[PDB]
Amino acid sequence: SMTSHSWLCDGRLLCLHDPSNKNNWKIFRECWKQGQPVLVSGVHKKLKSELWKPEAFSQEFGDQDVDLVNCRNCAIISDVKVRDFWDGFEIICKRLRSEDGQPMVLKLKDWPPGEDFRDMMPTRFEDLMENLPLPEYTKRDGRLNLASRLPSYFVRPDLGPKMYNAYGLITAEDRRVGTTNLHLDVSDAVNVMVYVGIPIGEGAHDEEVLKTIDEGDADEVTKERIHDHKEKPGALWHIYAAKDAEKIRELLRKVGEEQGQENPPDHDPIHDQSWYLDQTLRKRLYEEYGVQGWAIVQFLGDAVFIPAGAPHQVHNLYSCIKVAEDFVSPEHVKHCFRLT
Ligand SMILES: COc1ccc(C2=NCC[C@H]3SCC[C@H]23)cc1
Ligand SMILES: [Cl-]
Ligand SMILES: [Cl-]
Ligand SMILES: [Cl-]
Ligand SMILES: [Cl-]
Ligand SMILES: [Mn+2]
Repeated sequence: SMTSHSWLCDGRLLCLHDPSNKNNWKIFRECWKQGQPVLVSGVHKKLKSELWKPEAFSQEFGDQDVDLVNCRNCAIISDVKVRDFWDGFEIICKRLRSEDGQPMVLKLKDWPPGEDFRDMMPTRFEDLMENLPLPEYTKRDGRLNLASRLPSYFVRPDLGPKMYNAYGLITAEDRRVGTTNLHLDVSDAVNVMVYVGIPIGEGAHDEEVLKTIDEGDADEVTKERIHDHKEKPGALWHIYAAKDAEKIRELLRKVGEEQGQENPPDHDPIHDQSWYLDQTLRKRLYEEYGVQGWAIVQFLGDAVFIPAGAPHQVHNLYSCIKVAEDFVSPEHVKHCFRLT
C-alpha cells in the first residue's frame, strides 16, 4: 500500500514518499530541527525526462570549453570540449584514456560555470525549481528560506542551482576514492538525482556495486530497494552531524601525521576537501572517537537534504547527473553567522 513515509538507517533517517504533498513539513521539521539529513523519493516522476539526458546536453552545449578531473588521482584535464565528457557518459569505448590505456573515471568541473545555470538552461531551471520538495524551505522566495532576508553579518549562498556530473567508480581500488571529498557547507542544500547512466561495453558490472554498498555500511531496507523494486542506484553518501565536525578534524590531523604530512596543529582537514573516509577510516572514527554517520544510497529521483555544517562525501556507483540548490532554514541559520 502507499504510505506517507518510512525509515532508513535503522530508524535514524526519514524517507518521505510523495515529493509534492503539502503535509510533508509536518513530518520533515522535527527531524530537521535535530540536525538530521532527510531523503525524499520520486522526484524523477515530476520532471520532463527528455530535458535530463546526456545525449541532449552533448547536442546543445557540446562545443563549450571545460576542465575535467581524473577521480582516481585528482589530475586536471584542462581546456577540452564538454562533448568529450558527455559522449563517454554511458559508452565506455568512447571515454578518454589514461597512459596505462584504461578508460578514465571523470568528473566535469564547474559546469554550467558559477551562477550561469539559469541563463544557459532556462527550461531545465523551470522544470527543477517547480518540482523541488519542501518548497517553503527550498524555493528562492519560500517563507522559511532566509537566504534573501539576511544582513551581511551572515554568509549568503550564491544563486543556484549547480549541476554535478561525473562517471561511476568501477574497480575494487576505486572503493577507497571519492567523487566529492569530505567537506561542509555553511548553508542547507537539497541535491536531486535527475539521471543515472548504467554503462555498456564493460557492461555486467553489477556485483562490485553491491560489495561497495555492503562495505559502505548500507542498511538492509536500502539493499531491498535494488533486489525487490529494481530501482537504479546512483551514489553512496556518508553524512555526519554538524556537532561531530571537530572530532572528525582530530582524526584527520592524527592520520595526516601518521602518513608523514607536515601540518600545523590548527589546520582544517575538512575545509581542505582532500580526504575520503574509506571503510578503514570510518571504523576508526566510530571505535576511537565515538562518531557514527548516515550511509545513504541516492537512487534515481531521490532528493538528499544536507544540514548546514554537516560534513559529507559522495561516491558515484554509476554515471550521475545531480542538481543541487542552497537555502537558509531558520533551524540552522547559526551555521552561517560571522560572529562568536
Ligand atoms: C506527509 O503527509 C502525507 C499524507 C498523505 C500522503 C499520501 N500520497 C498518495 C497516496 C496516499 S495513500 C496513503 C497516504 C498517501 C503522503 C504524505
Ligand atoms: Cl545544527
Ligand atoms: Cl534549457
Ligand atoms: Cl514546505
Ligand atoms: Cl572533491
Ligand atoms: Mn556539498
